[PDB]
Amino acid sequence: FEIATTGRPGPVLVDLPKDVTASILRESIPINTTLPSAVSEFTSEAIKRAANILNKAKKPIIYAGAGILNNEQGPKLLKELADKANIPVTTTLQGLGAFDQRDPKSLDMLGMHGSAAANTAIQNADCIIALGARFDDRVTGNISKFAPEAKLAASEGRGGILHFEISPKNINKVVEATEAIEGDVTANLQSFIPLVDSIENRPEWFNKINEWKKKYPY
Amino acid sequence: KEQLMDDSFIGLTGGEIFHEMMLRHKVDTVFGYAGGAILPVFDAIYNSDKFKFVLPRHEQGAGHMAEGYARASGKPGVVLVTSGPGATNVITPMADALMDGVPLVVFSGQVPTTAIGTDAFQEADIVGISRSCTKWNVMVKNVAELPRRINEAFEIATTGRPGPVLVDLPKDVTASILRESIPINTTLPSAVSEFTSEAIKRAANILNKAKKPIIYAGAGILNNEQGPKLLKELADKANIPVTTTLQGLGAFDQRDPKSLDMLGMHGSAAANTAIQNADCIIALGARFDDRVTGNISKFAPEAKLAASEGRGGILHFEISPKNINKVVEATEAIEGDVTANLQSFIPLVDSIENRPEWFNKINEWKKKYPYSYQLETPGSLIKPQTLIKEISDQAQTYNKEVIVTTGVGQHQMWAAQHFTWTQPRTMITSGGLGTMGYGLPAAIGAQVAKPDAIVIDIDGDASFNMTLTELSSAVQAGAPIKVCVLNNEEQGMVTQWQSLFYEHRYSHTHQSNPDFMKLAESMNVKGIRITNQQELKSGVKEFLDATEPVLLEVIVEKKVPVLPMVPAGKALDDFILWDAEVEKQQNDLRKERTGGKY
Amino acid sequence: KEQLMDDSFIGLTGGEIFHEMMLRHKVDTVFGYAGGAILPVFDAIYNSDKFKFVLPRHEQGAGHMAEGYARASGKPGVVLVTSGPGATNVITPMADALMDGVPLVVFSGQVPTTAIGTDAFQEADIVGISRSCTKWNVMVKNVAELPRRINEAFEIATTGRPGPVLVDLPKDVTASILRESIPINTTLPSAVSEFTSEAIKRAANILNKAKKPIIYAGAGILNNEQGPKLLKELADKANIPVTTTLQGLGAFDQRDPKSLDMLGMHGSAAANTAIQNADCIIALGARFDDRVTGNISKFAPEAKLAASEGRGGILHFEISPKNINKVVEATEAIEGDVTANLQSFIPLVDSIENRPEWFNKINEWKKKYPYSYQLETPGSLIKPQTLIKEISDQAQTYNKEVIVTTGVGQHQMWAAQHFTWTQPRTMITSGGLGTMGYGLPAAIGAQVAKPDAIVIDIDGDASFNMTLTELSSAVQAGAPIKVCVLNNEEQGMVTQWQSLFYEHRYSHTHQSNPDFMKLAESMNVKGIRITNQQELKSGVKEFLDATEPVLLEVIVEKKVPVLPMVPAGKALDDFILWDAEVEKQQNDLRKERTGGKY
Ligand SMILES: Cc1cc2nc3c(=O)[nH]c(=O)nc-3n(C[C@H](O)[C@H](O)[C@H](O)COP(=O)(O)OP(=O)(O)OC[C@H]3O[C@@H](n4cnc5c(N)ncnc54)[C@H](O)[C@@H]3O)c2cc1C
Ligand SMILES: Cc1cc2nc3c(=O)[nH]c(=O)nc-3n(C[C@H](O)[C@H](O)[C@H](O)COP(=O)(O)OP(=O)(O)OC[C@H]3O[C@@H](n4cnc5c(N)ncnc54)[C@H](O)[C@@H]3O)c2cc1C
Ligand SMILES: Cc1cc2nc3c(=O)[nH]c(=O)nc-3n(C[C@H](O)[C@H](O)[C@H](O)COP(=O)(O)OP(=O)(O)OC[C@H]3O[C@@H](n4cnc5c(N)ncnc54)[C@H](O)[C@@H]3O)c2cc1C
Ligand SMILES: Cc1ncc(Cn2c(C)c(CCOP(=O)(O)OP(=O)(O)O)sc2=O)c(N)n1
Ligand SMILES: Cc1ncc(Cn2c(C)c(CCOP(=O)(O)OP(=O)(O)O)sc2=O)c(N)n1
Ligand SMILES: COC(=O)c1ccccc1S(=O)(=O)NC(=O)Nc1nc(C)cc(C)n1
Ligand SMILES: COC(=O)c1ccccc1S(=O)(=O)NC(=O)Nc1nc(C)cc(C)n1
Ligand SMILES: [K+]
Ligand SMILES: [K+]
Ligand SMILES: [Mg+2]
Ligand SMILES: [Mg+2]
Repeated sequence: FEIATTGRPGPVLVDLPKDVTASILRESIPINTTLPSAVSEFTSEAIKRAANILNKAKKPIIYAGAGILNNEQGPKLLKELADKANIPVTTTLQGLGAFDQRDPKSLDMLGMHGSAAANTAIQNADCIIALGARFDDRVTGNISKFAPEAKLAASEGRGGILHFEISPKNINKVVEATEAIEGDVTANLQSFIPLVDSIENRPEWFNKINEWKKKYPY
Repeated sequence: KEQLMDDSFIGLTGGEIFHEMMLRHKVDTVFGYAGGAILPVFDAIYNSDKFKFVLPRHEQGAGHMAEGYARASGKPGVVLVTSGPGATNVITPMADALMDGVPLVVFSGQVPTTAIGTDAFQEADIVGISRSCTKWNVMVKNVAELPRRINEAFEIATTGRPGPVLVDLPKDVTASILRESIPINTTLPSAVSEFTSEAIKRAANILNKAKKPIIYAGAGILNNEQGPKLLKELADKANIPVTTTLQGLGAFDQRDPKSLDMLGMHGSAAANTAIQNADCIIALGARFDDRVTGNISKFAPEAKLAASEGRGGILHFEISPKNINKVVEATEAIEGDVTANLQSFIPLVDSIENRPEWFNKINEWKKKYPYSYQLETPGSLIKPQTLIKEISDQAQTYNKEVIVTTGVGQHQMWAAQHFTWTQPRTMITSGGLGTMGYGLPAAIGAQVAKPDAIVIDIDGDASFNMTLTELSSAVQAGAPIKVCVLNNEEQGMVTQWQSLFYEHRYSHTHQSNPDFMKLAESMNVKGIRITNQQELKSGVKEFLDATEPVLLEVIVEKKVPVLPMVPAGKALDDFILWDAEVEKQQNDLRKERTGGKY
Repeated sequence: KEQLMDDSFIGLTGGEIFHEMMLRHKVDTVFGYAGGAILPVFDAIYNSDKFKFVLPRHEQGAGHMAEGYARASGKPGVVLVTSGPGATNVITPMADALMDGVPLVVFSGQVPTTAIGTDAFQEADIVGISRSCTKWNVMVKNVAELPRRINEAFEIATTGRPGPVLVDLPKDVTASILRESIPINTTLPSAVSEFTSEAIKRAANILNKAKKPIIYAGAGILNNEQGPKLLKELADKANIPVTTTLQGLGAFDQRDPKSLDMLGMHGSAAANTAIQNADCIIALGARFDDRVTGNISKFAPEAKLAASEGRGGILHFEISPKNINKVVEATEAIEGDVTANLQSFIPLVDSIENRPEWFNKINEWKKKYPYSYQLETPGSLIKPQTLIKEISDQAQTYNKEVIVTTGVGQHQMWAAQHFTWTQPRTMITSGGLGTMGYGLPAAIGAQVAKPDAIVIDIDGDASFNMTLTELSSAVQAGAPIKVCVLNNEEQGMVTQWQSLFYEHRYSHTHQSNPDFMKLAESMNVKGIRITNQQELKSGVKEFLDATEPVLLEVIVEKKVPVLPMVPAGKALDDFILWDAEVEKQQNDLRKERTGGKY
């Protein structure tokens, strides 16, 4: 139960021999086995650096996935970040419902069969905030051609990819993260958001986004 | 909740937690070798006065030392090595320990978790590689679970059939500091079933019918201090002859009239004859290895007949279910620790005063089947059999325990045959895997375990060559081991098979030897060389009288077969025996075929 | 049908078929050690005049010898060992060969098929154990498929990225006789894609835009005879500076003005600076190992910027898809043999006469970043850096090829730094796994491959201790290797890290050494000891002038760090440089902390 529900959740199997389940316990066992069950300095610095990067961004976008759903406060904090820094939000297939699609900031689903508005936005963003999503090949398109503007921004020290991910295996697996924030995305968002500058308007960026949404309906 | 959680380790590094857990597991000796990945652990144990650290020259040395330590002491042997080549170098000792049931706990450094799976610097997939030669292994993924994994390692290594385990320690884990409380049960080290009780009663009834019983005792009886005592009690009560495996040597006092000595391929023909004719075989902590059974379909004909007629059979006292009914069908299987089960078994066994006919046969067999061989002749080299006898006789006269380790080959078999074995855990030899090079490091480990014992490594020249660098390790560790190299200038065991099966075609079985006396001198070890018969006695005395590490080289006769021998595919009582005339004819044939070269 | 089947092997044993297939694969050397399970093969190769057999003292020796042979010759190194411990003893060399891309074909004896899975005598699950450290392995299950498996082994070992393979040979298979015809294709050994062609054209266009190109060349360029030639042709045509990995040393003539020497953790600060500032990186047969890249996220900032701006980036010529985009994203990946692809690449590359600004910077960097160190002072010990220079200078004056092998540690890095590398396959060192003990057996293997070469093993004292028994093997094989032991009486590389990161707490990093001169004498090897500055020149000359196996011991300064150094986690251009005053302060601090002990 512990392994199944911690880190990235997943399946576990327990094999039960018939003679074991039929047998009777004849001895005492450690009482800790009869019962079910701070942020690192390194991650804290990563978060501060990530905040500074976002505070420079002129064309940010949130790329949110299933990971944000693994905490009850997930969607709430996603919305709080998007509202505070004025950021458009796109989600994966598995992230659908994490963000209210009736919100003007919603770019709908991205990917192979996602909105062309969302796909255009992520290809032109200078800062990508990846929240509990693993850059699957249904989402990225041609990997070498993925997120050109964010990669340029990273190289020029004015943006890049900020990856909030709980599983080390999925950090820098597909694309290089400019800053990797390891751990539960929701918990790390609580530390992240107060370091993020509040922003009232992004006239040019949201002008483009509204234009794209207009020309790319389903 | 506060009662069940422990915060006493908070603030410590993984390395420091390792150190503390060694203490709690009563580890008094660690064998190891440093390296980059394991540095946080080595920093933690820096100048520790809580255990002795033993440094080899090679990690294989550390492994075999820890094995020797484990078998001499009955404690787990602890190994501490670095990542990559440090870890892969312990693979042979791990496989060795698995085959011989040796409790080995190997701690291997590993590259940081962030670098695993990238083909990193000095990264080996040691968990993958060591999977087939460990009871269990694991990679610690965070410092909070490190005490638990250490507990599990020691528990698994020392319970059931003892064996090796490996714990992989990522550098960033051992360097990291515990910031959270952990379950207090993880900070601390650690009735007979109705079914087994009935098996024991049935087994007793079977033995009480037997007219020709025999005890077949192995290494398992040595895994309890009362083992040999209860073995003797059973043998005395029911009046039963006792034979042992190579690994069981010392479990039974061979000076006892009931002793049938060692059985098997190179065991006593008396023992082999007895087991083939017994109507009840009591297997005590032995696994019916193929060196022991001979042709399996032809093994124990009388016991199988007795079983079918409900008047005997095979009674197998075995702790590991995997080895029950693996090779031969047990008439009754008694699962669990053999010593504990013997306590329940013996009071159900009828006391017996005499077995006139059975022991008449056994005494006749012992009389006609001694370990005969061709004695020295005027001008001849020392016979290796005679050398072993000399060492055995002289060693017994000291008021100290005598522990023997060996290499692998003819010298090993001759050591088994011609020593008189009387005490438990005094034969420390590689039997299952049969690793050449085992002798010297095992001796060092045994000597560290038993500082007051005389420790003798009966070694072959080829075997000794494999790991001779560890001589410097003995000196640095202050272990006054006694190495005797039987120098026949050949890989004798292989040449024996080449003589017998390949018409004296000795294919690459003669390695060149260094000057062993100059070698010993270079290693700061005392050197003794015995070259002729007239130096044997005084040379061996100087060897045993030495109070420092000492290397004895003895020039012995070449191309001499180990006999008796049960060739592969033959029944256990279908043996080759020593014959003076046959040996001479063999010498002539070998001389002609090799043009006088051998 | 008769045309497609072959009956010419009918009547032969598996062993004899093995012998024939070695011939057909042009095997001229086998490294191995006998044992029970592999006897049918050894009987078959008995007194063969078709190849040279080399007998070590330990199977690890055989493995590392075969590696040294393979890297000197460009042929696969063939190993022949027995079951159990014979096979498990080759695990470290196999893992070593995998990490360094060495074509190793290991043949291991195995217990009869009838005994497999019974925990038989000397049975190891070597197929299971060696799975993670071989490209491929297999157990031959009948003699009819033996030629096929041998073909597959050699093919897999030598194609793609070269690496080790293991073939398990059950005793009853090799002893059995082929009674049936087999497909004649199994009795015999063995265009660029549209996609790659376009990649090459795109890569050429990218390079033709570059203002600050650099070539990053590795071991892959050595796997084709024309490799170094085409590397030079590219560098000359487009006027490009060249840096190499440790394993690429010798691929480019370091006397060339375009040479930036070695890059990486202990590479030239000039090379490290250049790659961090280059706008186009041409990776030729190199895998971006973590010893080379430094902090990966901070690696090659200018090339990544150039890529994003469409005016440069990383051009990766790599044969193994697994190593493409594994560590860093390639701007263009050119899959296949680098040498073959260079033939298509170069004619598309614009010829360039001058790069004034770029080469001005490079010359400035080379000037300010030599391999500086603290020179000898009156009465001081010989500096290890000076020793390497002396050997390099004197060795170059003979009219023979000079091949260098090393152990692992500081001596290895100093060898890399201070030799002048000019010829392909002259640096034979354990880089990926980093196996101590590699130096001596590798030298023997290289010497057998190249009988007319001067072969020098630059070894550490701790490393040499691991496998020093193989000195007798060199003598028996008639291999006049030259071993130089840099005796600093310490595990120097580890003490460097303990000095730097663990406040001079030297935890078990000082093994006791034997008397190396008496050792050499015991091994029937010439011995030379250099103890002071005044003996350096004449001692090294005697060392190189020797026409027999020779061991040179040199007493060198202790507690001297290898510099430059890029510490773990730091950017490649964030280096520690040698400074005379800092070294003195370090000496004072070390002296105080250790109470004058070190
Ligand atoms: C026919 C078809 C077409 C498809 N096309 C598309 C498409 O066009 N667009 C699209 O989006 N998908 C598409 N997919 C689905 C796609 O294959 C993936 O399943 C999906 O994109 C994955 O979304 P995800 O990364 O959000 O969820 P996941 O695959 O579950 O990844 C979640 C990531 O967040 C991490 N994480 C989990 N919990 C936490 C936590 N508490 N804190 C931090 N991190 C955490 C996980 O480790 C993981 O790395 C398609 C599927 C099919 C069958
Ligand atoms: C060249 C050579 C020749 C050899 N020839 C011979 C020979 O002629 N004769 C010979 O005897 N050996 C010979 N061997 C050794 C042989 O291969 C085996 O190693 C040996 O026979 C095994 O003895 P064993 O069964 O007593 O010990 P093990 O192999 O350790 O088996 C012990 C058994 O007892 C069980 N056990 C362990 N602990 C307990 C416990 N507490 N309670 C109950 N059961 C327990 C174990 O699970 C195991 O099943 C030779 C070896 C070599 C290298
Ligand atoms: C103590 C120590 C310190 C070290 N520090 C350094 C250092 O400072 N600098 C340094 O360079 N090394 C250092 N190393 C060595 C380092 O760990 C690696 O072994 C080395 O850098 C690898 O070099 P390589 O990539 O050229 O060779 P390899 O590891 O063999 O990689 C060769 C690459 O080329 C590919 N390839 C092979 N054949 C072909 C072909 N025909 N065509 C195309 N591609 C091919 C291979 O698939 C592989 O991807 C150190 C080692 C030790 C023990
Ligand atoms: C590491 C290893 N390699 C090979 C073998 C096979 N082998 C070999 C080569 C033996 C010959 C032993 O030679 P020795 O000199 O050490 O002893 P004897 O001459 O007394 O037989 S015994 C034996 O089983 C082995 N057991 N272990
Ligand atoms: C078999 C093995 N064990 C441990 C290590 C770890 N290790 C150790 C213990 C080194 C010290 C080398 O000592 P040396 O005397 O051979 O060379 P230097 O003193 O010149 O460094 S270097 C190194 O990487 C290793 N590389 N290989
Ligand atoms: C063992 O390597 C790794 O574990 C390792 C492997 C890959 C990445 C990072 C590391 S590390 O940074 O965590 N440790 C070292 O690099 N140790 C080390 N390296 C050298 C060259 C010499 C010595 C004494 N130690
Ligand atoms: C290696 O063992 C097996 O392969 C082996 C293993 C299990 C069963 C049968 C065999 S075997 O019959 O086919 N070969 C041998 O028994 N060889 C052998 N044994 C000794 C004791 C000494 C020497 C030199 N060779
Ligand atoms: K005896
Ligand atoms: K150089
Ligand atoms: Mg011998
Ligand atoms: Mg040294």
